[PDB]
Amino acid sequence: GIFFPALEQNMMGAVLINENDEVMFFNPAAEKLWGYKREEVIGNNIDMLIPRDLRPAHPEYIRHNREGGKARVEGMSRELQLEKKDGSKIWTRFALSKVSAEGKVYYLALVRDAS
Amino acid sequence: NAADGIFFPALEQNMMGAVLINENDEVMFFNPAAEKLWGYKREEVIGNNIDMLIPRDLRPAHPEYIRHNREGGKARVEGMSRELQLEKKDGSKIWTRFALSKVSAEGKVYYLALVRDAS
Ligand code: HEM
Ligand code: HEM
Repeated sequence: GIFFPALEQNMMGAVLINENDEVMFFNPAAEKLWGYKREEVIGNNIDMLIPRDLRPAHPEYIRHNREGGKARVEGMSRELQLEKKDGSKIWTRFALSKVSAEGKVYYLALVRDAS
Repeated sequence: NAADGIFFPALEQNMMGAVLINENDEVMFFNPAAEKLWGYKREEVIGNNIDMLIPRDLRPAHPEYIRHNREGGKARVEGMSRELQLEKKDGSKIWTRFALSKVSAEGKVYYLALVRDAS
């Protein structure tokens, strides 16, 4: 269809995760933001895409959002610091969305450069 | 068909509005997030031209913006992200944040504008 090509060729990065926080999607816009190729990210946990200073705390924020039930995600509204592979940091804007797909809970983070 | 997958429900249940148009400038997609931004139902937008979602003061210039990008090619390069004044159905105006993209599929050209509230 036109839905896979739309997110794949989106100017905004697109990081979909499944029920176990495993990255199932990582388009070329997200490859330039994070400095990771899609081969390095797919299958592994979300941990790598989270900054190292926020690594310990972030898994509890995802788990709490799943048990809540709420459709609309109110978190990650203002500018946040994305960390790349090489360690350098750029400012960004996340548009996080809960996605009821395949009888499970997902999360799509649409990211852009807000430098 | 597409609702059984993961990519349709990603854009359909996205917090950002999602307006897709095909090669003939006809809106083939209009999720519930875009229904609240524009004040239009999905039935009022699907099948109709793109100029209905453009503000009336920007209607003279917008058909020539789309036409130029189609003739350009440029080995494909999405476009841009900026803040644009959206005009609703009732006539009121809110400021937003578009994120226009260019998506080649089946040898045709489409455009997905991801919108959110910037007020
Ligand atoms: C640049 C990398 C990221 C950073 C720095 C980051 C940072 C944060 C922070 C600080 C919070 C807690 C604060 C708040 O409510 O805003 C949060 C919440 C959350 N994040 Fe992340 N995040 C990143 C990437 C992601 C990705 C890729 C996903 C999944 C696609 C994700 C999913 C979530 C979820 C589900 C919450 C819970 C929000 C809520 O309870 O409403 N994050 N993030
Ligand atoms: C709130 C309604 C909209 C407004 C006010 C608006 C405004 C504009 C403006 C001002 C430009 C010129 C580019 C610039 O000066 O930055 C433009 C270009 C363009 N617009 Fe719209 N737009 C709207 C909705 C849409 C939608 C929904 C689509 C299709 C999904 C679309 C497709 C395009 C395309 C393909 C271009 C050419 C980009 C370029 O090469 O400059 N517009 N629009």
